[PDB]
Amino acid sequence: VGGVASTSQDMHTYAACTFLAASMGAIEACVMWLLENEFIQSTEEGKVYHPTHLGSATLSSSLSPADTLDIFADLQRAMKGFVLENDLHILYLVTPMFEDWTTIDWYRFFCLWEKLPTSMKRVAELVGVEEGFLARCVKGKVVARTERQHRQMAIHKRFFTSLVLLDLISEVPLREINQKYGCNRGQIQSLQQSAAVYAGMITVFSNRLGWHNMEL
Amino acid sequence: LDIAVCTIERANGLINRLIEENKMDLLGMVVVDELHMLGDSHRGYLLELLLTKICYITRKSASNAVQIVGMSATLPNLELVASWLNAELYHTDFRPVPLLESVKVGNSIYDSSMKLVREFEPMLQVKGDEDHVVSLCYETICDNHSVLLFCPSKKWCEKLADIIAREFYNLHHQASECPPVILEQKELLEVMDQLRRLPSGLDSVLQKTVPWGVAFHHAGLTFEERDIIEGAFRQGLIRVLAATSTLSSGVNLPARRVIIRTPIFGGRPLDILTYKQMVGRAGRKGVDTVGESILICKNSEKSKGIALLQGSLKPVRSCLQRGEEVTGSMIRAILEIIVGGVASTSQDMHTYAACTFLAASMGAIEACVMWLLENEFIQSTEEGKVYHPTHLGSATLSSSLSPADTLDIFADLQRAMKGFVLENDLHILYLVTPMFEDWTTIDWYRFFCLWEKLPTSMKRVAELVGVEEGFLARCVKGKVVARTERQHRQMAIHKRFFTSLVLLDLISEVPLREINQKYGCNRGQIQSLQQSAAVYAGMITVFSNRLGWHNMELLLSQFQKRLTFGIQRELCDLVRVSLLNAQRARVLYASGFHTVADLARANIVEVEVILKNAVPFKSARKEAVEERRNMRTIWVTGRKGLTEREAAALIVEEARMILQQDL
Amino acid sequence: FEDWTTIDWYRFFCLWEKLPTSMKRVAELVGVEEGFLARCVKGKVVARTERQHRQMAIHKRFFTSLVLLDLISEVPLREINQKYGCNRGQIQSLQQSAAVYAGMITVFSNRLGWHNMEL
Ligand SMILES: [K+]
Ligand SMILES: [Mg+2]
Repeated sequence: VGGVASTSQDMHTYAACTFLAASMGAIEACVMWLLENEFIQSTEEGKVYHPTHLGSATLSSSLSPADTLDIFADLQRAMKGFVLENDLHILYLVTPMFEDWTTIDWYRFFCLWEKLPTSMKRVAELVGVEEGFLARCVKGKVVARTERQHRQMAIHKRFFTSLVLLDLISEVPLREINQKYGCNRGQIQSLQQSAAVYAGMITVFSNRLGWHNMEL
Repeated sequence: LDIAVCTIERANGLINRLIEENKMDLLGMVVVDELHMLGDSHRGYLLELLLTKICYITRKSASNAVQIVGMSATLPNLELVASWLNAELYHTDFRPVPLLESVKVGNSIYDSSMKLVREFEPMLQVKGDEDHVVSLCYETICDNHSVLLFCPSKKWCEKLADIIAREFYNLHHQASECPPVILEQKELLEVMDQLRRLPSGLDSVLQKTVPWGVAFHHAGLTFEERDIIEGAFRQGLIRVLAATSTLSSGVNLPARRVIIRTPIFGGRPLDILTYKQMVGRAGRKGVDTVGESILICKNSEKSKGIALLQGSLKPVRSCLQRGEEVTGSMIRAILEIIVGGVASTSQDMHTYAACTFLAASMGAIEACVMWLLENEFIQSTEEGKVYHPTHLGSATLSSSLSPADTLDIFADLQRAMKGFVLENDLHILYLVTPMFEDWTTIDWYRFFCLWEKLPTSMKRVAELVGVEEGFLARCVKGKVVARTERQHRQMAIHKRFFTSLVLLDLISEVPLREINQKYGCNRGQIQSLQQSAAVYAGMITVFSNRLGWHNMELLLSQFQKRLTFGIQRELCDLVRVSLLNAQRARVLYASGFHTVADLARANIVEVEVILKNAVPFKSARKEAVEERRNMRTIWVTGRKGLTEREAAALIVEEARMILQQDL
Repeated sequence: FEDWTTIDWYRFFCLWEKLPTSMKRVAELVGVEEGFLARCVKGKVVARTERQHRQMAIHKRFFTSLVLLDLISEVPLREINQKYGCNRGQIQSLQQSAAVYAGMITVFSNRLGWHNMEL
């Protein structure tokens, strides 16, 4: 995408420069992966590889290609039905969930769930949050998550996090947020610096794809 | 400024601007043209609220204060208006050129008292309908004069302009060209070329007629085409102009002879005010000895024609009237004074009631106040009984929206924010698509055809709004409008979604000709629609800003400018230049000039060349003529004729002047 | 749970456009994205190595339900063959599979107390 390796000969030239080759195929497999997921193009001057819009967007956003796939689908999903009455749904799109920032108390979570206003419950449903799963978290500490489609866990963790970010930009004291959710001030501050960076990435990603309304 | 020129809607808002800022002291006087619109109009009622507000404010200070200069045609209750405004009165019947109102039945021409004033006999007979219409026009032209011919429908005007122009070709010579060789060969050519270099192009019928000093004029044409024809006729380039009732109320445009084709306009008998506006354009001050007016009739419509010649104008109504105890105009008038903060208590309300035009002719007010209370527009505090504005109140006033309309808008917006589509601009356009008046007669079968071909992203928006496919089918099969029931606002929804599609292509820079053929509406109706939606879009944006709806405001704030010029986001910067419209902005964008900054460093002769490329020609276009180096083929506003070179040089000069003011 | 035919995706996309609104609502409600149908015709990329790419089964399932719809609508076996591009052998094998599966889901709904769904 950067334009310093275009042809197929340049790829293996790069393979010589790696730390992996200093210790003394797979490269060709990665190129095909980029082809299968529309990240890169192949033209008929035999066999020259070029970047797509999805490619050029991913590079400028500093996003991982593995993560970009789920993000690209999720954004398209949000643009089909979007809630604008609060900032919660927007925050969800910029709420990072690639690492655990705290140990979430699920019973407390379910308690905040019932007390949650209707405008924010609509956002929860629109995302993937099922009340049945929250109950199955409190009753039994079954994480499961061995199955890949159990990215269902990340969703509830992500919605929990967006609530925290909502109070944070609502200028709620660090002490209230600690007592309300049950996380220390260290975990909160580490989270906001992570979400601030991620929010910039998703904004750039939306700008390079021409999604003006979403970028705005 | 010193003098601000406004329309009625815009003036009333500006007044409201002055109330919120207490800068009412800046205003020295108000001049009202066409004072007879105080009576009854779509917006004529705003003239009273405007004047009444001034009369209420000037009373609260009770040496010079605020002077009012009003003028109109002869009204029966004109003395009532002067007394209401505490104004001195003056009336006259003076007219520099005597008007000879007459009516023709067959060959005979009578005056208002049915006494014969001329037995008309056609100099050269031609075939057709011919109530001597062509012969009458010919007689006027031969005396080196001009004639206005008024016709009911837009289609008769074109048909008549065609017959007359066609016969003018045969008769002069006694048996789509260049204009004949006189002193004006250059200016007739300049007019057709100016028409050619327009977003509309050169009309097919005009290409035939204009070479022979003949043209038509109606609302079907764009505002730029009509500005050209009116100027051509006013200069004498066009000798015959077949127009509609649109021109009669339009700009000042006189002629020697005025002909009215029939007393039946739109299938109904002709209004008296319209008649006086048509026959009033007969007689050019300083040119003609007399002005002649001819109303062509049959024996059946003979009695109805005389009624117009002897008829007089109806008395001016208040437009604030009570069956119903409540009325729209009153609710709005009360909202402006309470929210604006010039009527707070209950005593002030009835003080205002004294200042109205309604009370000048010699309860309901209290009913309107309660209405504002019931719908959360206004507050009542326990210093007994003082009324205050709410957020919904203050928002409605700043948006210049009608309180009756604000209720449905407020609910609809809250509905959109619960589930909103962002992948296209259609859903946003729907929120700023105006539907308070019909802008065209929609062909439903065509609509259903575009419905099937409609992409999935836009069908989702249709469902999300209220558009049911069953109702579209029940429109094509049977022309049942129903709409007697109030919940049949269901009709407006499908009409509104149809309109938003048109606005979508419009800001997608789709040619006016494609949009006409695709939907089946003329370029006149489209242009009138976009200027309506541009204004409405600004209102909804302000309404969203005053309610704190930032996310919604953020999305809307880009469509007012785009609806105005009919452009995409990229051209928003170029169109700041006065001379740059949608087409010129695109070709300059596609040639490397994206911004004003890029346009100020620009070489003039290069801009000139790029402009030459945006023009529409009949042959698949786009002699060494060193005579066109001076042809003024570019039209402006308050215009001197501009050549393609001067226009290019003005654009670069203007671009430079703007860039410096930005730093 | 098994493939009953080799689906021609270009034909599928053609039936998609011609599909009435009542059945497009059902498609969206299930998981059928028009973008994925286009990415099937342009490139024969099955992917499906990733587990969340059960997305493939969904479009295959909706294609199959259309066939079953015409089948219980008493549409001739010959029309269905020409319309979708599958032989009469694959159709008949499919209906005997769906008849059995339909009974299972009915029993499953009855034992869970889901009366409205069972009905
Ligand atoms: K302009
Ligand atoms: Mg006047």
